[PDB]
Amino acid sequence: YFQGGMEFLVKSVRPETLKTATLVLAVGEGRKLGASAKAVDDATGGAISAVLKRGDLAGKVGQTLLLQSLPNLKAERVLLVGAGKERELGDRQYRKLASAVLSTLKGLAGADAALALGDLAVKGRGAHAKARLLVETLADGLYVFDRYKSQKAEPLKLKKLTLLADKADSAAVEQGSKEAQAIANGMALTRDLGNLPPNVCHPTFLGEQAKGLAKEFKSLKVEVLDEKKLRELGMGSFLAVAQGSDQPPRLIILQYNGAKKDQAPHVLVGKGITFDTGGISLKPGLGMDEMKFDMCGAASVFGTFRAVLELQLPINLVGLLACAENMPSGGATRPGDIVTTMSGQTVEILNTDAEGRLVLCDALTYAERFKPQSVIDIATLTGACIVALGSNTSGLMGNNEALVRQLLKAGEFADDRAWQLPLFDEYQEQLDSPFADIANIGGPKAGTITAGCFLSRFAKKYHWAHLDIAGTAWISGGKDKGATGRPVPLLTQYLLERAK
Amino acid sequence: YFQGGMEFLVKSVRPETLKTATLVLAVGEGRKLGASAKAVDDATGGAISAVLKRGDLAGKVGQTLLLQSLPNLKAERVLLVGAGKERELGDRQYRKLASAVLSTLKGLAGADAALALGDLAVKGRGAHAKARLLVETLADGLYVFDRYKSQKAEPLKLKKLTLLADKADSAAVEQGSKEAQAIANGMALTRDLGNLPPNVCHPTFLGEQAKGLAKEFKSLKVEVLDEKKLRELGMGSFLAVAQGSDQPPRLIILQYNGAKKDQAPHVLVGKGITFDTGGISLKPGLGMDEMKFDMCGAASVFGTFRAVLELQLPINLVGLLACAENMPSGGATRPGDIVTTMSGQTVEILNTDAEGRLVLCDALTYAERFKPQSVIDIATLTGACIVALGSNTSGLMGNNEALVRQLLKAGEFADDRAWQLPLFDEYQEQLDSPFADIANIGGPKAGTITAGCFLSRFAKKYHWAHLDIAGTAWISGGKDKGATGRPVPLLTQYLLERAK
Ligand SMILES: [Cl-]
Ligand SMILES: [Cl-]
Ligand SMILES: [Cl-]
Ligand SMILES: [Cl-]
Ligand SMILES: [Cl-]
Ligand SMILES: [Cl-]
Ligand SMILES: [Cl-]
Ligand SMILES: [Cl-]
Ligand SMILES: [Cl-]
Ligand SMILES: [Cl-]
Ligand code: NA
Ligand code: NA
Ligand code: NA
Ligand code: NA
Ligand code: NA
Ligand code: NA
Ligand code: NA
Ligand code: NA
Ligand code: NA
Ligand code: NA
Repeated sequence: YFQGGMEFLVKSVRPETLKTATLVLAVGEGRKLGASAKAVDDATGGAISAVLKRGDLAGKVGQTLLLQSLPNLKAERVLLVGAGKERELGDRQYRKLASAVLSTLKGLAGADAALALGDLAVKGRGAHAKARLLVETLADGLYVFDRYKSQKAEPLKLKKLTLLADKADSAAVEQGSKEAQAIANGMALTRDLGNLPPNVCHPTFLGEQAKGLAKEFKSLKVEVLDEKKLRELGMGSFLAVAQGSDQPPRLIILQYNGAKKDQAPHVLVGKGITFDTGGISLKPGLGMDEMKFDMCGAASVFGTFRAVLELQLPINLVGLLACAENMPSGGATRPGDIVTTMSGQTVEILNTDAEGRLVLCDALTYAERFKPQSVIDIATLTGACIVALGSNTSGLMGNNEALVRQLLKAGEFADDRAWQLPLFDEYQEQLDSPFADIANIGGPKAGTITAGCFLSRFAKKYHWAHLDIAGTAWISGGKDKGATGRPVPLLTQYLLERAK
Repeated sequence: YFQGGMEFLVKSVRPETLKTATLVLAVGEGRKLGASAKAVDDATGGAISAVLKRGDLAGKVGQTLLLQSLPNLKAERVLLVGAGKERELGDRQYRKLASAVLSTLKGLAGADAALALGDLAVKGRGAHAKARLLVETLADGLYVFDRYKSQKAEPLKLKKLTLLADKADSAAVEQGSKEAQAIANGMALTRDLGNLPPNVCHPTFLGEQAKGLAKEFKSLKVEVLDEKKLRELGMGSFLAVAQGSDQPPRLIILQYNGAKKDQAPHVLVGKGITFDTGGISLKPGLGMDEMKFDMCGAASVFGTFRAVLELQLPINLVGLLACAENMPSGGATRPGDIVTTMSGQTVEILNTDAEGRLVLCDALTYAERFKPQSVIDIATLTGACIVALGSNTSGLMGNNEALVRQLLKAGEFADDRAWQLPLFDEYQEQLDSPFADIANIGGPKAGTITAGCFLSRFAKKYHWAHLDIAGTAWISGGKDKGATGRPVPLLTQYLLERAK
C-alpha cells in the first residue's frame, strides 16, 4: 500500500448518498452531464445544473468549480472538474484532470475525498488501465522532498481518496490501484535518492540504503562489494572511474527469488554515478548541480525493486548498481589512459566524462554469471539523447528485438514512453581506437547510439536492452526541478507482464 | 608615524629662507603666481618670473620645471609644478599634482624637499582635509613590493618631506598628516598581503601575521581558530569552502578595546580567500593569477586595524577574517551539495565559485556574540560589481540606512568612494531553492545585489553593511598591477568619525 500519507479505496456505492468531505464530479464542455454527475444533480433537485447554467465553469480540461453543502447530499463539498468536449480523453488530458483535482483537494481542510470519475473515457484504456494511470498520477503527485527545509509546509488534511466504480469494474480498479500504489512507492524512493545532495548521497550511502531495504523486505538479499573486491574481480574500467574521488566505489547486488529456481532471472543494471564532474574532462559550471541526478539509473533499480517487493511478483530479479563518484584529483584517470575491463577488452578512455559506460560495462560482464533471460541497463548516459528525443521520451537500444518490443509496449501502457534507436553495425567503427580494443567515445555524430554500441560489446551473451534516461530522469528548472522517478513505471510494468 | 622610509613634517617658516634640497612651488596656467611663489620670486630678484616668461612651463596640472640654485635662496633646487587654470582643484587634479611632484623628487639625489603648496585650493576641502589627501597620496605613492626581485631599485635619497603651512593652519595640517600617515601604513600592510603569491600567503600565514601584529601592538588581542574549532562551532559553509584544499582554513579574531567597556564594538568582517580557483566550478585560466587578490577583504581588515592601532582611537573594534583556499580535488565541495550554516540555515551550493559568501555568512553569525553597534563585511565578491560600478567605486549595500550613509560620507571625505546598490525584497526570491533554505547564487541578473541579499540573511540581528571591492581592491594590468589597499581609507575615516 502507498506509504506517502494516502489511503486509496475502491467502493461501488451511489455517489449521491456517500458521506465524504469532498465529492468530485466531471463536467463536460458543451455536452450533457455524465451518468454519475446527473444522478447527483437529480438528488440535489437541479442545484448543480442551476450553477452550471450561470456559466462560471466552461468545462475545459482541469477547470474547477467548488461548491459547499448542496441539498440532500452527504458530501460536505462538491468539486466540479472540466473534462473537455471530446468523447475520450488522451493520457495527457486524463493526467491533467487528475492533477487539477489533486491540487484543489490539497488546499482544502477535508480529510477525504471521493472521485466519481467512472464515466470518463480514456483512449485505449479499460478499467484497470485507467486506474493504473489515475492512481499513479495522484500518488506520485503527493511527493514531497523537504528534509533540508527549516520551514516545512503544513501537513495535508487530506488522508483518504475513494475511487467510485461500478461493481462489475471494481476488481479491475482495485488491481490497478494496488499496482499503481506500489509503483508510486518505488518512484518515491527513486526520487528521494535522486534529489539527495551528492555530499550525502555517495556510493557508501547507497550501499547502506540497500542494506536497509533488505531489513524491510525479508525476500530481498543484498551484497555490497567494495573496491578490494572489484579489483579482485578485474573490474578495471569501473575502478578507473572511481579512482579520482575520495569516495570509494560500490557494486550493490540485489536478489529477489519470487519464482521457482528453474526460472532464469531478469537483471536490471543501474548507473550510479553519485556525482559527475566530468573528471579531468571537466564539465562547465553552469547547471552542474544537476549532475547529482547521474545516479538516477541506479535509483530506478532501487525503485523498481521496491515496487516488485511490495507486489510479491512471481519472478526472479537481480539488481546490479554500479556506483562511483567522478572527481578531478592528482590521481584521477586521464584522457588517453588505457584500462582492461573485466571482460578482458581494453578501452582507451578518450574523455573522462563518458564514464557511465565504464562502470556499466564491467557490471554487464558481471551479469553473465546469473544466466539471465533479460538484462536491462538504465543510465543517464548522453546529453545527445536529449537532443534526439527531448525530456519526455527515453531512448532505447538493444540486441534483441523481442525484448525491445516488450519494453516499448510496457512504456506505452505505463505512459512512461521510450523510443528505439538503431544499433546498426555501421555505427560501431566510430569506437575504433588505434591503441586499444575500444575507444570509450565516438565522434559528435550519433552520440546516444555510439554509447549504446559501446555497451553492446559487453552484452553479447544474453538478451539485452539499454534505457538512456538522461532526458527523462529529472526536471531541470523551475518550481518542479528534481528527480522524476522514471523509468520505474515502465520497468515495473515490463516485470508485471513477465510475471504472468 | 609613516613606516615606509619617509618623515613628514609641518613647518610655518618662510619658504624663501628655508634650507632644503628642493623647494616645490605651484604655478598657475595663465594666472598670477600665488602668494608663496611670488614671495620666492621676489627674493630671487625675479628669476622665476623671468624663466616662466620664456614659456617652457604652460602650467597644466602636473607639468614640471626644475631649476637649480637661484640667487638669494637657501633651496638647492626649485621645482615648479603646474596647477592648471581653475580657481580650485578637484581631488583628482590635486592627487595628480602631488604624484607628479613625488615622481620628480624620487629621481633626484636630494635628501629632503619642502612643499610650499598652501596657496592651492581644493573643492570642499579645508586645511585638514587637504592634508589628509596630500599626505596619503605622497605616502602611498612611496609603496614598493620587491621582495621577489633579485635586482632591486636603488634606494631613494629622499627621506624627508616638509609641508609649509601658515601658523593658523599648522595644527590642522599636522592632524591631517598624522592620520594620513597611519592610513598609508595600513594600506601598505594591506597591499603587501594582497601582493604576496598564494603559495606563500595562505590562511595559516595570515594567522601568523595576526599574531605578529599583536606582538607589535600590545593593545591588540588575537585568537586564531583552526578547522577543529570551526567544526565545533557548526561553521558548515565555511568548512565546505575549505575542504577541497590541502591548506587548512583559519578564522582570525582581532580585538581592540580603545573605549570604555560599556561602548558596543564595531565589527569588520573580511573575506580572506587566499586563492580562488573556483573549485569544481573551475575558473578559466586567463587572468586567474589575480585571484590571489581574493583575500583583499581580509587584508583591508588587517590594514584598518594597523591604522587604528597607530592612532590609538577611543573605540572598541573587532576584526573577523574568514580565510580559506578554494581548490579542486577528490574531496572538494560539489555543485548541488547542501550544507548547514552555523545559523542553522541550509544552503544549496549551486556554484562552488560563489564561495566568498559561504565563509562570510558563518563569520556574520559569529559576529552576533559581540553585540555590535555596526558590522561591515568587506569582500572581493562579484565580477558583476565591476560591470555595475567599474574599478574606481566600491559597491555598498546594507540593512541600515544611517550606517550606509556614514560609509558613503567617509568614502567621499577619503576620496575612496563607494556607491549604494539596493537590497529590495523583490531581489531575494532569486535565492530560492527547491531543496534548501537558500541557494548560494541567483541568476545572471543583479549579481552584486543578490550576493548582498544572500549575506543579509545572516545579518538581521545588527546594523550591517557590505562593501564589494572586486573592482577597487586591485589594478589588473600594466606597470601598476597589484593591490590598491582600498578600502582602508574609507574604513579608517568611518572609524575616525565614530571615535569623536
Ligand atoms: Cl472490468
Ligand atoms: Cl556500503
Ligand atoms: Cl570501502
Ligand atoms: Cl522535449
Ligand atoms: Cl505491457
Ligand atoms: Cl585651519
Ligand atoms: Cl595560523
Ligand atoms: Cl590546522
Ligand atoms: Cl571604471
Ligand atoms: Cl566622514
Ligand atoms: Na475532452
Ligand atoms: Na490527451
Ligand atoms: Na559524464
Ligand atoms: Na555521468
Ligand atoms: Na562522430
Ligand atoms: Na586648475
Ligand atoms: Na580634479
Ligand atoms: Na569565487
Ligand atoms: Na572568491
Ligand atoms: Na538572475
